[PDB]
Amino acid sequence: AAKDVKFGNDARVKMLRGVNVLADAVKVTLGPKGRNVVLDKSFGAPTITKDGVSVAREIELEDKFENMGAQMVKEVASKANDAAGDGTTTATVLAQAIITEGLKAVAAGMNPMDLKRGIDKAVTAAVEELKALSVPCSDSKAIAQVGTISANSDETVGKLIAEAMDKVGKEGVITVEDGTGLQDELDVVEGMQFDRGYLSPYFINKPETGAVELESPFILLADKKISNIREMLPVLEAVAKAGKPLLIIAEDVEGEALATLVVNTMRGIVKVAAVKAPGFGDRRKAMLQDIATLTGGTVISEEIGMELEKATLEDLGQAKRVVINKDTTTIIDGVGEEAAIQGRVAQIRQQIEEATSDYDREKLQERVAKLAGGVAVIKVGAATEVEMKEKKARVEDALHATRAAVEEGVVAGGGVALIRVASKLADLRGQNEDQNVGIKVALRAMEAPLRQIVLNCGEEPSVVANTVKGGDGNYGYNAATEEYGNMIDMGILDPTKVTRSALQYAASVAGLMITTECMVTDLPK
Amino acid sequence: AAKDVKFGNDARVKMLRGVNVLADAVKVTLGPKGRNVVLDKSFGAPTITKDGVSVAREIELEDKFENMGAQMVKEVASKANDAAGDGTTTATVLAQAIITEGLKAVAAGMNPMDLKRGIDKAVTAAVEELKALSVPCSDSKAIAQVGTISANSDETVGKLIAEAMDKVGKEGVITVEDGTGLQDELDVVEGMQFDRGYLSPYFINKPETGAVELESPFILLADKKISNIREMLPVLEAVAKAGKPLLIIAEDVEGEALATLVVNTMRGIVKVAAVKAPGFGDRRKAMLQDIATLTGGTVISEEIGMELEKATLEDLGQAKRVVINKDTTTIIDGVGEEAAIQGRVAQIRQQIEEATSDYDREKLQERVAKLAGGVAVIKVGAATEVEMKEKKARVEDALHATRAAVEEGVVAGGGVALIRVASKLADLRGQNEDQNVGIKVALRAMEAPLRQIVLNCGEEPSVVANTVKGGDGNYGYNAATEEYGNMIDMGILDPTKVTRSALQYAASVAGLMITTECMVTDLPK
Amino acid sequence: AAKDVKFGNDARVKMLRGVNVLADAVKVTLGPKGRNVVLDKSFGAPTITKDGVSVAREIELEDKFENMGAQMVKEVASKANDAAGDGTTTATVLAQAIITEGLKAVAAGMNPMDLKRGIDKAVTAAVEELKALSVPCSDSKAIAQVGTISANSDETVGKLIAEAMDKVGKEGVITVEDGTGLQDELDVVEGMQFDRGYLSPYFINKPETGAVELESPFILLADKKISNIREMLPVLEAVAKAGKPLLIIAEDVEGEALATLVVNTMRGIVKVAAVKAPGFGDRRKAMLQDIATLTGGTVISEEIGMELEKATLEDLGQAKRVVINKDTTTIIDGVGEEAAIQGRVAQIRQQIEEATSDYDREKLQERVAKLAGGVAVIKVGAATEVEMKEKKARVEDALHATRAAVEEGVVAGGGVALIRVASKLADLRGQNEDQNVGIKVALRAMEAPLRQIVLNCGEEPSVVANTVKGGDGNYGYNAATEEYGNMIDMGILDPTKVTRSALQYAASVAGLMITTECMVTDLPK
Repeated sequence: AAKDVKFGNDARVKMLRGVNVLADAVKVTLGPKGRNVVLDKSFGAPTITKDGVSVAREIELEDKFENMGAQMVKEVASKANDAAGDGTTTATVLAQAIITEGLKAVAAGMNPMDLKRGIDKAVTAAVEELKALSVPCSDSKAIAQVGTISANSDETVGKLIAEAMDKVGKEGVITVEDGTGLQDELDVVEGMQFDRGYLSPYFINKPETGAVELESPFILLADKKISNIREMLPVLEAVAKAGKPLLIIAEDVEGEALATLVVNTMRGIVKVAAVKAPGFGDRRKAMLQDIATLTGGTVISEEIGMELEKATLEDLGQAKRVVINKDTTTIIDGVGEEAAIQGRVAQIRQQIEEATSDYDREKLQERVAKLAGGVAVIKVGAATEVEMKEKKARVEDALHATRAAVEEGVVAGGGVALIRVASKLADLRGQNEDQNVGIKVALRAMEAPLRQIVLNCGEEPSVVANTVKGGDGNYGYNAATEEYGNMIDMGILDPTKVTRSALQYAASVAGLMITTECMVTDLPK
Repeated sequence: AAKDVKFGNDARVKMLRGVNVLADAVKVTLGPKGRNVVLDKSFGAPTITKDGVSVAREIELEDKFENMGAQMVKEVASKANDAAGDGTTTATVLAQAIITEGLKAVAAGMNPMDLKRGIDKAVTAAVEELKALSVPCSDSKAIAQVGTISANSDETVGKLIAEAMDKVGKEGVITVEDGTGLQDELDVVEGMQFDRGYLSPYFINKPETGAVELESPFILLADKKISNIREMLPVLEAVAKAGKPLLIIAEDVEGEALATLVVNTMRGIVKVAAVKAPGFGDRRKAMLQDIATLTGGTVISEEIGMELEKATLEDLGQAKRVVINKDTTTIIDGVGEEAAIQGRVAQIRQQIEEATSDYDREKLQERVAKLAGGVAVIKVGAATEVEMKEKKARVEDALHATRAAVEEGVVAGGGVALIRVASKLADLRGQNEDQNVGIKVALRAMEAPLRQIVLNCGEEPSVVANTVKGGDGNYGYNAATEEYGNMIDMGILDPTKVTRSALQYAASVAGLMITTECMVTDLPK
Repeated sequence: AAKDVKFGNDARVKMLRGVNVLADAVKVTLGPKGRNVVLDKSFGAPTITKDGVSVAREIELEDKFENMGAQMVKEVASKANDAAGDGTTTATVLAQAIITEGLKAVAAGMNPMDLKRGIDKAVTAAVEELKALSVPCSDSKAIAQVGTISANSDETVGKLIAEAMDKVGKEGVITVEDGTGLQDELDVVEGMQFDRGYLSPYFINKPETGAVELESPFILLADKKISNIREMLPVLEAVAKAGKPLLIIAEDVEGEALATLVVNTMRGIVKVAAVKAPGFGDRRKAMLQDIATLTGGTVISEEIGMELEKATLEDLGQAKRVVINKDTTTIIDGVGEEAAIQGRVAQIRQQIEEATSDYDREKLQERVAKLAGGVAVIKVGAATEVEMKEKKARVEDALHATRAAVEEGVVAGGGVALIRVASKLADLRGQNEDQNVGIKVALRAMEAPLRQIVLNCGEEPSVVANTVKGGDGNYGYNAATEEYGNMIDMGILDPTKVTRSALQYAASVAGLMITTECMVTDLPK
């Protein structure tokens, strides 16, 4: 259709206004004295939340240009939460800060490209300074402390996570499930996890987590692409009876076929969910088999001349529970016989011997680790269905936090790590004055989080920022107690990874917007 | 319906405004310091791109006359990218330049026809001057260098392309595919390629490339036109089962029949794609047979009295992969027996002997070259599905660039070749003063690309243009390093063919618009 | 009345717009390729002029805030012309440049006060650099060259001015008058000149020069302030008859009395003009007497008990011609007896002996220099009343130019001195970044004059500016011949004083505007 095209300054102010609505809406929730945001609902009572992510999801503006602005930072900011399980709100306020000043410099006639180079240079320096400030979290004692802090001071959760990582390693698969009732349970079972999300939402039956959860599902492994859903009918009908959900793991499930699955499972007849097979090329055919052996299923490939129409329930794999993400699938408690699974592991370990390469070797180790490592299952305690669901949430979060802390350590939270890191780059310079401004723009932005946190407390940002900068190390401002001291000792910290991702992702979208000269959108007509 | 008819000056200003929106939106991306353009989407997050072609595709104006202006240059500009795999954006800014000044001359009362003659004379002169400036790219050493520069300094790609051309000649068929995983692979298989694109989009299952890609497809060769899709049913049902895609190569597939194919393959039942048989007349019946032998299929012609209803899967040809373009079809790895294929080649080679003509001789050689030459298949390396897809893209582009460089050489990029070439035509004259103005209009326009590139860098076009014109040879301005020197040595160049096509195509649509006196479009009602 | 009060940014944009109308209207006349500006008249034919000063005088804007903007630079810019007889237009374009960028920096959030300090620092540096660049003009050979260049290459004028300065010194009083017909005449007569302008316009009878010119006037010297014009009547009636103009030199002439004088001389009855007595305190009573002796008049002071009512024509002084300026009064050819005048000089020279101070000594020398020095009278040649009036104008201008050149030398005109001077201050720095921006703002502005001159020629400013900056010394661009070379040798120069004043006055009003936060004006109601 006819488009409305905006340029330079007009385009920029629109974007600015868009992110201002987004950021302004979200940042009110930042910090321990964060405010409530009321999100309306089509039917029922409004939602009252302090969850910056929930607010961000609801933001859509009427002005198409302003909306594009909001949707852009809204998008990369979410990339942060995906990478470290936290930081979107931070990334959002950081973005507003860089963009606001960056755009001012542009309007003042400064070179957009040089401004961007400066911001980027400052960010790289800052990330290094961040690694230096970072404190390790390698032993279970630390792992537990961090988990406890994440679970809102619940030593139980901290303990659980530490025990779980002790069982499968701090890089091992760990899942959480509702408990059988009062008292937690930690079990390691035959399972696996690969990087492939649902082939479309709709399959999502747990919107709170935006996840697909199947119970006692069959598993169809097909080494091919599915176009004509007719091929499936005979098998789907079989799965229809037996009343069990079905997970389709194919090379791919195309539009129409996928549409059929969504519609039909949505009508109660047959519950299905599909995801692409892990990896590509040859390591794909191999992994598809691993899952088969792990779940006791039979891979159905055209090469050998097998057909889907002739596939029976006996060809299907099986597991007690599968969980599908926006980009992850995890199979829990596969039926596969330990004899076959363990034997399969043996075959792969010889491959590693006969391995005439390091790459081919690393890939084989990855597979055994999956097949042999299993899956740690944390079953959250209870005493009333409500508390049980609430604790399960804290555990899930504490888990993501701990996982990140184990990868890159921790740093002073409350936004002081960022302001501390910037205070050290006071002499960072670029190749020209525009680049210098860019650097100052970024460093100045790194104070946004703290300042916002302080503003929410009803205090004076300039003063607290001034004082935190005055000290060094992990000396900061505890927004909760409204007292200064060592942020780590006071137990106020963020995984170095979350702060890093928030900053890099913010700096990314900000740099893109600052170097945008034209916007195209449909005419409001 | 009732039309709105505009004339002379009114019609012209409308067109000018239309191309100004187009060009202005697209040219911001030009050069190494090109800016981002944000393209909105109906669902999801906006697209942020620096790809002039992507932006152009989205441009459609509300004012019908202004829109016709945009669609016109938008159309011939794309012809450039088709001819040399690059240059649309350049063509677009060149068109804005010629049109803007050309229209000024017209409003000043100058003769449109003489202005056009002058522009054309200047362009012809410029293209010759361009050939002179051109440096050859005939040996694999050069082929590799160019490919490397196109792949963004990836010697790997350069090497691959050079090896591929060494295998099938620099005028041979070369295709790229996803690899089996880490490490590239170059294979020559039985294949062929003819000049016939898809019989309609929709078949397109790879919009990124606007191509049709079928895997392990059957191939129906029918020496006739298909009207009643009923004739097909028996065969389509057969292809329906077996679950394999089908490529229809007929004399033509008419409206309704074609419609049916699109609808049904879009519903998952049977994947089809059709294209016209190569060539016309008698050399058509021959080529249709070559494909048959190459793919082990049987041509179905009415002449011999064969019927489509009685055609079985066994009559169908077969290949591992076929790729259809906007105007090209390439068959990869045909099943045809080497005994039959090679024997077929023998028959055609005797034809060349018994050839009582040069034309008839050239046509026969073309056929054997296709049948005997095969197809070089480059399988892009890997290590993660993402990097693999990204490298595959660079290879595909590098390939188009190298192919063009092999045909006509290279010249100083960054827009300096054009400005250099124009600096030499300072004395070019026409038959009258109007024609002289036309010549100056074109020469002046040839500076648009460089000037724009410089403007995007935040520098002064007048000065850089002035300096580049002051020197000679391939002395220019490296927009990346923002330093002067030899453009070729600094490795900043464009295939002479891309610069030539960009200019000729721009000059074409510009000449047409300058000589337009009336515009007709539907009433906005 | 009720006021309309504007603040910060709103106030600033208004001012900017106001000076933009002013500067934009005036700068089109700058340089040898200056354009014409058409100024309308209430009755008659429009005025077509290339005189930046004439255009400036006519500029008054409808929007009160925008108007205040224009009136401010319009005001200090004229101060330049007053100080060096030239430079208002330059000062105006310089002001637009500094203000435009200065305001941008402010909107970008930079400190107005620091920006102002930087501009000022750069200007001080630039004025010193200007003195260095300056070439002396001390001997009559130079004096003549400069005058010739100012008179538009008329060696005659140059010769005249040189002869005149040789007669009374280069710091002596020189006046120009219409000639007796063909062939110039240079004569030195008894006369004097002091720093006191007309007590109000209206007296002005030569608007072209904004001057008051009386022929064979009487001169009333009254050492008192005149309130009741009644005191005058007896004397005015006496001057009424005799039909001679009258110059009133009193301590002051108050409103009503002054009003009466304007009205009555405007009705044809008695021509009068009044100005304040020179100096103040005691040196005032002395100087008043000098004028008396020089003009053969009697000072009328109340101290001695004299009354104005009892003053007769015999008490009045007399001279052949007096010329009154906006702030200068010069008496030409006083009737005073040489015996009395020369004797008076003797008395003052003994004062210098008995002088017990350097100050008191300097003041006494000043007086004798006036009394003893006399006044050089240049009577412009002729051959037709028209040419005579036109030459008289060139002489008057050439005179002002030469006078200034004799005081501070000359520098490369065509705007190159300013751009040259700035090219040397590339490393000038302040105390903080804001101050540095200020310095760059000023240096950048110093290019405005040249750039504008080049733009009027239809050339590319960026290029010519780039080239002039590339060289050194007085190497510049001759806008007339449109060729580079030594500006002084090519005879294109400006008195160092004019360039200095233009820059300092521009920088002054610009600094004031940049540091303005509130504007108050009457409501348009």
